[PDB]
Amino acid sequence: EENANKIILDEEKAVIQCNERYKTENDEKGDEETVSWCRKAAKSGNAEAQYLFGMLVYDGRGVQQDNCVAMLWWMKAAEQNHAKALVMLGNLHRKGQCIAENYPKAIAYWKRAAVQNNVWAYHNLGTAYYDGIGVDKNPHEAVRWWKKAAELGFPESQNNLGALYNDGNGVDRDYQEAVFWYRKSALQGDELGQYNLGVAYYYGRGIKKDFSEAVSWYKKSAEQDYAQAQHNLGVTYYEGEGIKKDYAKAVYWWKKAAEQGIPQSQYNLGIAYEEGWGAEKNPENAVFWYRKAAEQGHADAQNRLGIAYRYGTGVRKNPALSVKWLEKAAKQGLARAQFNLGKTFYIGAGINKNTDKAVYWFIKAANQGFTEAQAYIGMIYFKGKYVAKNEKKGFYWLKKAAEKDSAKAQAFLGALYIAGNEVKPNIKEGVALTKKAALQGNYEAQTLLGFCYENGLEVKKDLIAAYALYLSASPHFDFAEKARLDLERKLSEQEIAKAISVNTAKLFE
Amino acid sequence: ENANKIILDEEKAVIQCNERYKTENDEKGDEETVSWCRKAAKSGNAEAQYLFGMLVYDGRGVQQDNCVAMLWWMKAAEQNHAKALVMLGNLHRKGQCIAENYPKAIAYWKRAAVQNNVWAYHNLGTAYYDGIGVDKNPHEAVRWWKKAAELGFPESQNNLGALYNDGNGVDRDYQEAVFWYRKSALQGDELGQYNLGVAYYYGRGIKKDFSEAVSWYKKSAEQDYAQAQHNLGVTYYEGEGIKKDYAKAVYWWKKAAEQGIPQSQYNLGIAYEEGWGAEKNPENAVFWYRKAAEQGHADAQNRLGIAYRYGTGVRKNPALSVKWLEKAAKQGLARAQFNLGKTFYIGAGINKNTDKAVYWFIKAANQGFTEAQAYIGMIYFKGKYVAKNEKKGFYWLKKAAEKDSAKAQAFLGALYIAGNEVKPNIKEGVALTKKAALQGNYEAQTLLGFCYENGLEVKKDLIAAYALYLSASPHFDFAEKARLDLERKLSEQEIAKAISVNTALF
Repeated sequence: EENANKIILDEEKAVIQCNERYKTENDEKGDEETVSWCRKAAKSGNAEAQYLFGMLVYDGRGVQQDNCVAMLWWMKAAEQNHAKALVMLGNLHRKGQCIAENYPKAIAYWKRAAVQNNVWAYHNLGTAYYDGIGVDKNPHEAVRWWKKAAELGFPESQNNLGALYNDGNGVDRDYQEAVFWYRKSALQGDELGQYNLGVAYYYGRGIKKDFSEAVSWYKKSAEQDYAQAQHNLGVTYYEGEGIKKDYAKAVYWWKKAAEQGIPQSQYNLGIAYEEGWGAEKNPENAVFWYRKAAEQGHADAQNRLGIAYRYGTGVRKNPALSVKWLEKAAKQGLARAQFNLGKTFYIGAGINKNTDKAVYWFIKAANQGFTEAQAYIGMIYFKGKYVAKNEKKGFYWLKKAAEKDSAKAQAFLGALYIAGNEVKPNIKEGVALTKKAALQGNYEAQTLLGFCYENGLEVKKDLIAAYALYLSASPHFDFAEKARLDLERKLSEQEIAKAISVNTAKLFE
Repeated sequence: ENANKIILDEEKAVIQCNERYKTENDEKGDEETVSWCRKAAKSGNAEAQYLFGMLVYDGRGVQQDNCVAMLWWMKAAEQNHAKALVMLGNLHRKGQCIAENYPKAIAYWKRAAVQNNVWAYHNLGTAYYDGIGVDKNPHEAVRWWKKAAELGFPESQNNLGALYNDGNGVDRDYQEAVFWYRKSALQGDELGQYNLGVAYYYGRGIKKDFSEAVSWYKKSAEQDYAQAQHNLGVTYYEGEGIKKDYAKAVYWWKKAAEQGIPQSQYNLGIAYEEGWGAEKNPENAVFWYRKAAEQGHADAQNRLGIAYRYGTGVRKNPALSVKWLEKAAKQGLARAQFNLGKTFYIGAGINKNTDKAVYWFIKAANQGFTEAQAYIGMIYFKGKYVAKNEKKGFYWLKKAAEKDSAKAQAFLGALYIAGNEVKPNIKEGVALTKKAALQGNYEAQTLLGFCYENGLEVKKDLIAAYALYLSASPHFDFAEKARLDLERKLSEQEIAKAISVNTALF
């Protein structure tokens, strides 16, 4: 109190203690002593200790949290031109803490710290000019400030420059400039810089495409628990891009990415369960992750969830919920959901049949090139029952679907060519289309091919081959069963014995 | 064999073909007209060869065939039949029977033009205006179209009228347009009757006269011309040249909307929403709004955007609201630029975007939209989302108040009364506070009540403080707490006296 050297020793001691105890990963008991020493050192006038003691009070570390007490000591340090304290005052005005919200004063504090070459001041001013925070938005001015912090190595400013030159939202897109700053961020261990550098290698933006290098940076970022890097690393394993294909490592990383809420990771993880790719087959686990992604707007997940309600796989069968999820994806423009919703209305299973909505959605999906939608809309146009009859449009869509090996379109085009009734006879191409559809398991085509062998249509008449084909399709097509019983009346026991034992493989060649 | 029988058979066939061609018969008399015209065409009659060729071309009483028609038009053309030459030119122009051949088409029309045929004149005019077989030349098109117009051809009179009305290829001359359009309108042509009414409605090339405009609009609309149906509806809607009749306006706008006139569809939608000329129907208004919006109508796009914001006539959807408001803001509609700016500024349903909000406010304010001038003035003054500029902020805040904006007057008066962020000017501030309080602004009525409760500038009338806070209590939370606080210190006599005083305290 009165001894001058005692005063010198006490304050110099409190400053040494505050700086040393602040750096320690301390417990709740050691944090109270840290506050005790920094209080004495802040009271003595040491600017750095006033900044540290204000930080403790702001974070509630070892002392009751108080935004206004923190501002008091940051003000005393700022009065000594403490650069970090000045940044902290700007944040309080920017966030409206203790004092009222005041963006112009936040900018003024940050600019005062920028005179001292503080990288937080540089960064926050770059953010302010990019988002229009108390200043007119000027992305080029944002780059000026962000470059100042980036050249001093601040990774957050480097990632902002990398993203800006990557999107082109404010300045011209420059992939190579983006790679420059993203690499500098990655070389310092920043997960967001490492992820974006891997994206650069993966797509070849600003650098030569290299999957092996993308895996290298994806993995360093994924091991820091960055969700989007865990997803892309899972994709490189699934596709075998830059690394050996490993469905288990894909599911390993998709699980961590799905847990953090990445919708594509959840959808991919659901496929892994439904199919058994990299995980044990499980319908409930698949629907669990499909729902997680469908609730975020993932169209493919909404469609898979809508199908799971249609047949009750992994969940209770619910035609009402199936239409709700199929429609959300169909309205998003997913062609395969537009077809499934159209087929649901066209068949009328679990809900009322509605051919107007069926034709409406079949046309939407056919126009996007969905093969099975083109087969349905081709026969609707050709029949002309629920729509005006149009043979040109019918054959247009039927041939387009048959071009992509549509088993349904092939079987019907073959039936038309073989009958030669509603169209000109084209038996040779008709039997060929019939054989192609029969190989894909279509038993209507098998019955039609058996009809050709029974009556010598293009093929040489062979009742043995006809019975064998009718027998194969008998459990699935009612005409095949009736045609098999009729042939059984006309064939001898020896012929029945050969026909039953016939391998029908040669009949489809 | 018999010479007198041959002459009498030819003359009877010629007479029959001419008389049976004028008559509009059915399938019974049609297949009998071709029999008499074939007999007269086989005899060598040039006119009957042309008529029989037309019968085969149209397929009236015989099988339709382009080549058989050309056949008899050639026999007629060898006799220099005018119309038959025009028909031979059209076949080569269109590529019927023979291959497409623009030069031969021009050559046939020019041969028919030598004999002063209006169709040859008109088609040669169209040929020079479209560049069909000849180099494009509007002046040469006017030459041919005039020759057919001097002979009374309506379609040539309309083309000249439209050219001189639009100044496309010649100097725009509204008088010259009216000159040709009148010749067309007097013959009963629906297009000439419409444009003559347009001239009377706007005073272009003729003295403005709404009663004549209605007269010609009605004659063109009765022939189902869609654009005349719209303008005739406007005259009924505005009472210009005829007694105002909203129901008669909606009547013609329905016919014009079904034909696809965007403005008719828009006006019809307003009728269904507001109830002028029809019973109110919210869903039917949105139907016609969308119909006009799809065709690029700016006001319809803005109307459909507002309807999508508040769900008025359709399911509420902020995403689609931003789409339709944006398409109208792109077209420079100042009202939609403000609505899109306010949508981005509030962030209700979509993401708040102050950058786009400021961008559209500046754009709408430069067109004189006072509401946008008020929003941008408070933005340049607050200095939160832009750099603070009080000089620019007061420039827009005054213009809004100088044109009676309740938004600006309530805030600009709040600054003058407080005297905190600006020098105290409370005398003029109370005057601005009264004006905005007149127009339902519960905020200005609240700040004016603040001057009465605390005795700020105005004579301290605490009873009037309850009367001003009363109207705003169920609407503004502060005025509700301001009317609740004054209620704790007022007696029942002063409560009953305050809830009845005429606030128009202004």
